Amino acid sequence: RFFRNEMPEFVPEDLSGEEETVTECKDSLTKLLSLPYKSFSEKLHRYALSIKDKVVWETWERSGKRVRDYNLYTGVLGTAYLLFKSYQVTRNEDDLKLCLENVEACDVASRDSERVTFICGYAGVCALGAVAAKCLGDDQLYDRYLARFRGIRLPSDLPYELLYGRAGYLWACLFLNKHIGQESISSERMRSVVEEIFRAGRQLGNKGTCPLMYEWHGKRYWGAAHGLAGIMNVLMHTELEPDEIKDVKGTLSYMIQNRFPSGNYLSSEGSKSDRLVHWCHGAPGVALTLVKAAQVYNTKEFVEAAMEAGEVVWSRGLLKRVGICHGISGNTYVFLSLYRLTRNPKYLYRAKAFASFLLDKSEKLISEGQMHGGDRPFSLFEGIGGMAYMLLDMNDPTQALFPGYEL
Ligand SMILES: [Zn+2]
Repeated sequence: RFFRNEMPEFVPEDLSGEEETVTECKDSLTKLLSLPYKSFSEKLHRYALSIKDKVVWETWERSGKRVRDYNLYTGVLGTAYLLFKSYQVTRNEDDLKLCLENVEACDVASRDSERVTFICGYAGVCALGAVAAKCLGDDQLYDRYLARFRGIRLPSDLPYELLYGRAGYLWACLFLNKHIGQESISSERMRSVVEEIFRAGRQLGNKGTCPLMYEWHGKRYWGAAHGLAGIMNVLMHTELEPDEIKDVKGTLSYMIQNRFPSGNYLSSEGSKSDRLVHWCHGAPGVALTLVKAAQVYNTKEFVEAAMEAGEVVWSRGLLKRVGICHGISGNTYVFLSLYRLTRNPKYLYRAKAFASFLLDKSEKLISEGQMHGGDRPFSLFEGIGGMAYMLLDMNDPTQALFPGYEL
Protein backbone atom coordinates (compact mmCIF):
# COMPACT_ATOMS: atom_id res chain seq x y z
CA ARG A 1 0.00 0.00 0.00
CA PHE A 2 0.98 3.53 -1.01
CA PHE A 3 -0.27 7.05 -0.66
CA ARG A 4 -1.78 8.14 -3.94
CA ASN A 5 0.71 10.30 -5.79
CA GLU A 6 -1.25 13.42 -6.75
CA MET A 7 1.84 15.65 -6.66
CA PRO A 8 2.21 17.85 -9.79
CA GLU A 9 4.16 16.49 -12.73
CA PHE A 10 7.36 18.17 -13.67
CA VAL A 11 6.89 21.27 -15.95
CA PRO A 12 9.91 21.72 -18.38
CA GLU A 13 8.49 24.97 -19.84
CA ASP A 14 9.97 28.18 -18.49
CA LEU A 15 7.07 30.18 -17.00
CA SER A 16 6.81 33.53 -15.22
CA GLY A 17 6.61 34.41 -17.84
CA GLU A 18 4.03 34.78 -15.08
CA GLU A 19 1.63 35.24 -13.76
CA GLU A 20 1.44 32.92 -10.75
CA THR A 21 -1.96 31.30 -11.14
CA VAL A 22 -4.14 32.56 -8.35
CA THR A 23 -6.59 29.60 -8.10
CA GLU A 24 -3.73 27.08 -8.00
CA CYS A 25 -3.55 25.47 -4.59
CA LYS A 26 -0.40 26.52 -2.64
CA ASP A 27 0.34 24.59 0.58
CA SER A 28 3.69 23.94 2.29
CA LEU A 29 4.37 20.89 0.11
CA THR A 30 3.80 22.71 -3.22
CA LYS A 31 5.99 25.56 -2.07
CA LEU A 32 8.83 23.08 -1.38
CA LEU A 33 8.40 21.59 -4.86
CA SER A 34 8.66 25.03 -6.58
CA LEU A 35 11.83 25.90 -4.63
CA PRO A 36 15.00 26.31 -6.70
CA TYR A 37 17.45 23.48 -6.02
CA LYS A 38 20.10 25.50 -4.22
CA SER A 39 17.83 26.48 -1.32
CA PHE A 40 15.74 23.31 -1.51
CA SER A 41 18.90 21.20 -0.94
CA GLU A 42 20.03 23.54 1.83
CA LYS A 43 16.66 23.07 3.52
CA LEU A 44 16.88 19.24 3.26
CA HIS A 45 20.41 19.42 4.54
CA ARG A 46 19.32 21.24 7.75
CA TYR A 47 16.54 18.73 8.27
CA ALA A 48 18.89 15.83 7.71
CA LEU A 49 21.23 17.28 10.40
CA SER A 50 18.44 17.19 12.91
CA ILE A 51 17.56 13.57 11.94
CA LYS A 52 21.27 12.61 12.04
CA ASP A 53 21.58 14.16 15.50
CA LYS A 54 18.45 12.37 16.72
CA VAL A 55 19.79 9.06 15.40
CA VAL A 56 23.19 9.60 17.13
CA TRP A 57 21.31 10.45 20.34
CA GLU A 58 19.28 7.23 20.38
CA THR A 59 21.65 4.65 19.02
CA TRP A 60 24.81 5.83 20.74
CA GLU A 61 24.29 8.18 23.72
CA ARG A 62 20.99 6.97 25.21
CA SER A 63 22.13 3.33 24.91
CA GLY A 64 25.33 4.32 26.81
CA LYS A 65 27.51 3.34 23.77
CA ARG A 66 26.63 -0.36 24.22
CA VAL A 67 26.37 -2.46 21.06
CA ARG A 68 24.02 -5.33 20.58
CA ASP A 69 23.02 -5.20 16.91
CA TYR A 70 26.12 -3.99 15.11
CA ASN A 71 25.24 -4.48 11.46
CA LEU A 72 24.54 -1.80 8.83
CA TYR A 73 20.95 -2.87 8.26
CA THR A 74 19.53 -2.32 11.73
CA GLY A 75 22.50 -1.95 14.06
CA VAL A 76 25.07 0.56 15.00
CA LEU A 77 27.06 0.38 11.81
CA GLY A 78 24.01 2.07 10.15
CA THR A 79 24.80 5.01 12.38
CA ALA A 80 28.49 5.01 11.57
CA TYR A 81 27.64 4.97 7.86
CA LEU A 82 25.24 7.86 8.20
CA LEU A 83 28.08 9.72 10.00
CA PHE A 84 30.44 8.81 7.22
CA LYS A 85 27.97 10.14 4.56
CA SER A 86 27.67 13.32 6.63
CA TYR A 87 31.35 13.68 6.76
CA GLN A 88 31.51 13.16 2.95
CA VAL A 89 28.99 16.00 2.51
CA THR A 90 30.01 18.46 5.25
CA ARG A 91 33.67 17.52 5.76
CA ASN A 92 32.96 17.77 9.56
CA GLU A 93 35.92 15.70 10.95
CA ASP A 94 33.95 15.12 14.13
CA ASP A 95 31.49 13.10 12.00
CA LEU A 96 34.42 10.90 10.79
CA LYS A 97 35.82 10.42 14.32
CA LEU A 98 32.51 9.50 15.74
CA CYS A 99 32.11 7.15 12.75
CA LEU A 100 35.29 5.34 13.72
CA GLU A 101 34.28 5.11 17.33
CA ASN A 102 31.00 3.47 16.25
CA VAL A 103 32.91 1.07 13.91
CA GLU A 104 35.33 -0.01 16.65
CA ALA A 105 32.38 -0.81 18.96
CA CYS A 106 30.75 -2.75 16.13
CA ASP A 107 33.95 -4.68 15.61
CA VAL A 108 34.11 -5.76 19.30
CA ALA A 109 30.43 -6.77 19.17
CA SER A 110 30.85 -8.71 15.86
CA ARG A 111 33.63 -11.17 16.82
CA ASP A 112 32.01 -14.61 16.86
CA SER A 113 29.70 -13.41 14.06
CA GLU A 114 29.27 -15.62 11.07
CA ARG A 115 27.62 -12.83 8.95
CA VAL A 116 29.77 -12.15 5.95
CA THR A 117 28.09 -9.28 3.89
CA PHE A 118 28.28 -5.47 3.69
CA ILE A 119 24.70 -4.82 4.80
CA CYS A 120 24.21 -7.63 7.30
CA GLY A 121 27.66 -8.83 8.42
CA TYR A 122 31.21 -8.28 9.31
CA ALA A 123 32.62 -7.33 5.88
CA GLY A 124 30.44 -4.18 6.26
CA VAL A 125 32.19 -3.35 9.59
CA CYS A 126 35.65 -3.94 8.22
CA ALA A 127 35.19 -2.17 4.93
CA LEU A 128 33.80 1.00 6.52
CA GLY A 129 36.47 0.84 9.20
CA ALA A 130 39.20 0.68 6.58
CA VAL A 131 37.71 3.46 4.42
CA ALA A 132 37.01 5.78 7.37
CA ALA A 133 40.64 5.20 8.58
CA LYS A 134 42.02 5.99 5.15
CA CYS A 135 40.06 9.28 5.15
CA LEU A 136 41.34 10.11 8.60
CA GLY A 137 44.95 9.40 7.48
CA ASP A 138 45.47 6.67 10.09
CA ASP A 139 47.45 3.96 8.24
CA GLN A 140 47.83 1.59 11.26
CA LEU A 141 44.07 1.51 11.94
CA TYR A 142 43.60 0.96 8.22
CA ASP A 143 45.89 -2.15 8.18
CA ARG A 144 44.15 -3.48 11.15
CA TYR A 145 40.66 -3.38 9.55
CA LEU A 146 42.17 -4.55 6.27
CA ALA A 147 43.66 -7.64 8.09
CA ARG A 148 40.28 -8.36 9.65
CA PHE A 149 38.58 -8.01 6.33
CA ARG A 150 41.16 -10.35 4.68
CA GLY A 151 40.55 -12.99 7.44
CA ILE A 152 36.95 -13.47 6.32
CA ARG A 153 36.21 -16.89 4.84
CA LEU A 154 33.12 -18.11 3.01
CA PRO A 155 31.52 -21.42 4.12
CA SER A 156 30.60 -23.66 1.11
CA ASP A 157 27.21 -23.45 2.77
CA LEU A 158 26.55 -19.69 2.05
CA PRO A 159 23.73 -18.45 -0.17
CA TYR A 160 24.28 -16.22 -3.26
CA GLU A 161 22.17 -13.19 -2.60
CA LEU A 162 23.02 -9.69 -1.26
CA LEU A 163 21.93 -9.68 2.33
CA TYR A 164 23.53 -13.04 3.44
CA GLY A 165 25.37 -14.48 0.47
CA ARG A 166 28.27 -14.18 -1.79
CA ALA A 167 27.00 -11.21 -3.87
CA GLY A 168 26.96 -9.43 -0.46
CA TYR A 169 30.52 -10.24 0.51
CA LEU A 170 31.68 -9.49 -3.05
CA TRP A 171 29.86 -6.11 -2.92
CA ALA A 172 32.03 -5.19 0.18
CA CYS A 173 35.20 -6.09 -1.65
CA LEU A 174 34.21 -3.88 -4.64
CA PHE A 175 33.31 -1.12 -2.22
CA LEU A 176 36.59 -1.36 -0.33
CA ASN A 177 38.70 -1.44 -3.52
CA LYS A 178 36.86 1.43 -5.28
CA HIS A 179 37.20 3.70 -2.24
CA ILE A 180 40.82 2.99 -1.34
CA GLY A 181 41.63 3.00 -5.11
CA GLN A 182 43.85 -0.04 -4.52
CA GLU A 183 43.71 -3.84 -4.84
CA SER A 184 43.16 -3.97 -1.07
CA ILE A 185 41.18 -7.20 -1.43
CA SER A 186 42.78 -9.64 -3.83
CA SER A 187 41.46 -9.67 -7.37
CA GLU A 188 41.92 -13.56 -7.44
CA ARG A 189 39.74 -13.82 -4.35
CA MET A 190 37.00 -11.63 -5.90
CA ARG A 191 37.20 -13.43 -9.26
CA SER A 192 36.84 -16.77 -7.46
CA VAL A 193 33.61 -15.62 -5.81
CA VAL A 194 32.37 -14.51 -9.23
CA GLU A 195 33.09 -17.95 -10.78
CA GLU A 196 31.23 -19.69 -7.95
CA ILE A 197 28.38 -17.34 -8.59
CA PHE A 198 28.24 -18.21 -12.36
CA ARG A 199 28.82 -21.94 -11.65
CA ALA A 200 25.81 -22.22 -9.28
CA GLY A 201 23.63 -19.89 -11.32
CA ARG A 202 24.35 -21.83 -14.53
CA GLN A 203 23.78 -25.21 -12.79
CA LEU A 204 20.37 -24.27 -11.39
CA GLY A 205 19.40 -22.24 -14.51
CA ASN A 206 18.43 -23.12 -18.10
CA LYS A 207 20.04 -21.49 -21.15
CA GLY A 208 16.51 -21.76 -22.64
CA THR A 209 14.76 -19.47 -20.14
CA CYS A 210 16.61 -17.71 -17.32
CA PRO A 211 20.28 -18.49 -17.87
CA LEU A 212 21.18 -17.81 -14.18
CA MET A 213 19.14 -18.95 -11.18
CA TYR A 214 19.39 -18.85 -7.38
CA GLU A 215 17.45 -19.67 -4.33
CA TRP A 216 17.39 -18.27 -0.89
CA HIS A 217 15.26 -19.92 1.81
CA GLY A 218 14.30 -22.34 -1.00
CA LYS A 219 12.68 -19.33 -2.84
CA ARG A 220 13.51 -18.11 -6.36
CA TYR A 221 13.51 -14.32 -5.56
CA TRP A 222 13.87 -11.70 -8.30
CA GLY A 223 14.72 -8.66 -6.17
CA ALA A 224 17.70 -6.62 -4.96
CA ALA A 225 17.96 -7.83 -1.37
CA HIS A 226 17.62 -11.63 -1.88
CA GLY A 227 17.11 -12.19 -5.61
CA LEU A 228 18.38 -12.07 -9.16
CA ALA A 229 18.61 -8.23 -9.40
CA GLY A 230 21.06 -7.86 -6.49
CA ILE A 231 23.26 -10.61 -7.83
CA MET A 232 23.34 -9.31 -11.42
CA ASN A 233 23.92 -5.82 -10.02
CA VAL A 234 27.04 -6.94 -8.18
CA LEU A 235 28.23 -8.90 -11.18
CA MET A 236 28.01 -5.85 -13.44
CA HIS A 237 30.46 -4.14 -11.17
CA THR A 238 33.30 -6.62 -12.00
CA GLU A 239 35.20 -7.66 -15.12
CA LEU A 240 33.02 -10.23 -16.85
CA GLU A 241 33.99 -12.51 -19.74
CA PRO A 242 31.76 -12.40 -22.94
CA ASP A 243 29.63 -15.49 -22.01
CA GLU A 244 29.19 -14.14 -18.46
CA ILE A 245 28.02 -10.86 -20.00
CA LYS A 246 25.52 -12.81 -22.20
CA ASP A 247 24.31 -14.69 -19.12
CA VAL A 248 23.80 -11.50 -17.06
CA LYS A 249 22.11 -9.73 -20.03
CA GLY A 250 20.06 -12.92 -20.45
CA THR A 251 18.78 -13.09 -16.86
CA LEU A 252 17.84 -9.42 -17.03
CA SER A 253 15.94 -9.81 -20.36
CA TYR A 254 14.18 -12.81 -18.89
CA MET A 255 12.94 -10.60 -16.02
CA ILE A 256 11.86 -7.77 -18.33
CA GLN A 257 9.82 -10.06 -20.65
CA ASN A 258 8.16 -11.64 -17.62
CA ARG A 259 7.06 -8.80 -15.37
CA PHE A 260 3.47 -8.04 -14.38
CA PRO A 261 0.91 -6.50 -16.80
CA SER A 262 1.25 -3.42 -14.47
CA GLY A 263 5.04 -3.25 -15.22
CA ASN A 264 5.96 -4.16 -11.62
CA TYR A 265 8.32 -7.14 -11.02
CA LEU A 266 7.52 -10.46 -9.28
CA SER A 267 8.92 -11.03 -5.84
CA SER A 268 9.81 -14.73 -6.76
CA GLU A 269 9.27 -17.27 -9.61
CA GLY A 270 5.61 -17.85 -10.45
CA SER A 271 4.22 -15.45 -7.81
CA LYS A 272 0.59 -14.57 -8.49
CA SER A 273 0.49 -11.32 -6.59
CA ASP A 274 1.48 -7.82 -7.68
CA ARG A 275 1.82 -6.09 -4.32
CA LEU A 276 5.40 -5.20 -3.38
CA VAL A 277 7.09 -2.03 -4.76
CA HIS A 278 10.24 -1.96 -2.58
CA TRP A 279 13.96 -1.82 -2.98
CA CYS A 280 13.93 -5.27 -1.34
CA HIS A 281 11.23 -6.70 -3.66
CA GLY A 282 9.64 -5.16 -6.74
CA ALA A 283 10.22 -2.36 -9.25
CA PRO A 284 12.58 -0.09 -7.14
CA GLY A 285 15.39 -2.57 -6.61
CA VAL A 286 15.09 -3.89 -10.11
CA ALA A 287 15.04 -0.38 -11.63
CA LEU A 288 18.35 0.37 -9.91
CA THR A 289 19.78 -2.76 -11.52
CA LEU A 290 18.47 -1.92 -15.01
CA VAL A 291 19.94 1.59 -14.65
CA LYS A 292 23.30 -0.10 -14.09
CA ALA A 293 22.71 -2.51 -17.00
CA ALA A 294 21.85 0.55 -19.07
CA GLN A 295 25.12 2.35 -18.17
CA VAL A 296 27.34 -0.66 -18.83
CA TYR A 297 25.64 -2.18 -21.87
CA ASN A 298 23.93 0.79 -23.50
CA THR A 299 20.95 -1.07 -24.79
CA LYS A 300 17.59 0.34 -25.75
CA GLU A 301 15.94 -2.57 -23.99
CA PHE A 302 17.56 -1.65 -20.63
CA VAL A 303 17.25 2.15 -20.85
CA GLU A 304 13.55 1.86 -21.62
CA ALA A 305 12.92 -0.89 -19.12
CA ALA A 306 14.62 1.25 -16.40
CA MET A 307 12.38 4.19 -17.36
CA GLU A 308 9.34 1.97 -17.24
CA ALA A 309 10.24 0.62 -13.83
CA GLY A 310 10.54 4.32 -12.82
CA GLU A 311 6.86 4.89 -13.78
CA VAL A 312 5.72 2.11 -11.47
CA VAL A 313 7.68 3.75 -8.63
CA TRP A 314 6.26 7.14 -9.58
CA SER A 315 2.67 5.94 -9.24
CA ARG A 316 2.89 3.28 -6.55
CA GLY A 317 6.27 4.00 -4.93
CA LEU A 318 5.09 6.44 -2.33
CA LEU A 319 4.91 3.68 0.33
CA LYS A 320 3.32 4.12 3.77
CA ARG A 321 6.77 3.46 5.29
CA VAL A 322 9.59 5.90 5.76
CA GLY A 323 12.72 3.84 5.14
CA ILE A 324 15.37 2.61 2.75
CA CYS A 325 14.63 -1.12 2.38
CA HIS A 326 10.92 -0.75 1.63
CA GLY A 327 9.88 2.89 1.93
CA ILE A 328 10.02 6.38 0.44
CA SER A 329 13.64 7.31 1.32
CA GLY A 330 14.70 4.14 -0.58
CA ASN A 331 12.36 4.60 -3.56
CA THR A 332 13.71 8.16 -4.00
CA TYR A 333 16.97 6.60 -5.28
CA VAL A 334 15.12 5.22 -8.22
CA PHE A 335 14.64 8.80 -9.50
CA LEU A 336 18.17 9.81 -8.58
CA SER A 337 19.39 6.81 -10.47
CA LEU A 338 17.38 7.68 -13.62
CA TYR A 339 18.62 11.25 -13.30
CA ARG A 340 22.23 10.15 -13.07
CA LEU A 341 21.68 8.03 -16.20
CA THR A 342 19.63 10.51 -18.41
CA ARG A 343 20.45 13.95 -16.99
CA ASN A 344 16.73 14.61 -17.50
CA PRO A 345 15.59 17.11 -14.77
CA LYS A 346 12.18 15.40 -14.67
CA TYR A 347 13.90 12.55 -12.73
CA LEU A 348 15.54 15.03 -10.27
CA TYR A 349 12.19 16.61 -9.88
CA ARG A 350 10.70 13.22 -9.05
CA ALA A 351 13.35 12.59 -6.36
CA LYS A 352 12.70 16.11 -5.16
CA ALA A 353 8.96 15.39 -4.87
CA PHE A 354 9.51 12.20 -2.83
CA ALA A 355 11.97 13.99 -0.58
CA SER A 356 9.59 16.95 -0.17
CA PHE A 357 6.78 14.57 0.67
CA LEU A 358 8.90 13.06 3.44
CA LEU A 359 10.07 16.37 4.83
CA ASP A 360 6.60 17.93 4.76
CA LYS A 361 4.53 14.99 5.96
CA SER A 362 6.59 12.22 7.56
CA GLU A 363 6.74 13.27 11.23
CA LYS A 364 2.99 13.84 11.32
CA LEU A 365 2.26 10.66 9.37
CA ILE A 366 4.47 8.47 11.57
CA SER A 367 3.29 9.87 14.89
CA GLU A 368 -0.35 9.04 14.07
CA GLY A 369 0.39 5.61 12.55
CA GLN A 370 -0.48 6.27 8.86
CA MET A 371 3.24 5.83 8.06
CA HIS A 372 5.17 2.99 9.55
CA GLY A 373 8.44 4.28 11.02
CA GLY A 374 10.46 1.01 10.90
CA ASP A 375 10.71 -1.73 13.60
CA ARG A 376 14.04 -0.18 14.49
CA PRO A 377 12.98 3.47 14.15
CA PHE A 378 16.53 4.82 14.04
CA SER A 379 18.17 2.24 11.84
CA LEU A 380 19.70 2.87 8.45
CA PHE A 381 17.50 0.34 6.53
CA GLU A 382 14.17 0.65 8.33
CA GLY A 383 14.13 3.84 10.34
CA ILE A 384 14.87 7.51 9.98
CA GLY A 385 18.62 6.90 9.74
CA GLY A 386 18.00 6.11 6.03
CA MET A 387 15.85 9.23 5.49
CA ALA A 388 18.73 11.36 6.78
CA TYR A 389 21.06 9.43 4.52
CA MET A 390 18.89 10.05 1.47
CA LEU A 391 18.47 13.72 2.45
CA LEU A 392 22.22 14.23 2.68
CA ASP A 393 22.68 12.51 -0.70
CA MET A 394 20.24 15.11 -2.30
CA ASN A 395 22.87 17.73 -1.68
CA ASP A 396 24.75 16.40 -4.73
CA PRO A 397 22.14 14.33 -6.53
CA THR A 398 24.36 13.12 -9.42
CA GLN A 399 26.81 11.62 -6.87
CA ALA A 400 23.95 9.90 -4.88
CA LEU A 401 24.27 6.09 -4.50
CA PHE A 402 21.66 3.76 -2.81
CA PRO A 403 23.63 2.67 0.39
CA GLY A 404 24.92 -0.89 0.11
CA TYR A 405 23.55 -1.21 -3.42
CA GLU A 406 24.95 1.25 -5.95
CA LEU A 407 28.57 1.71 -6.52
ZN1 LIG B 1 12.86 -4.55 2.70
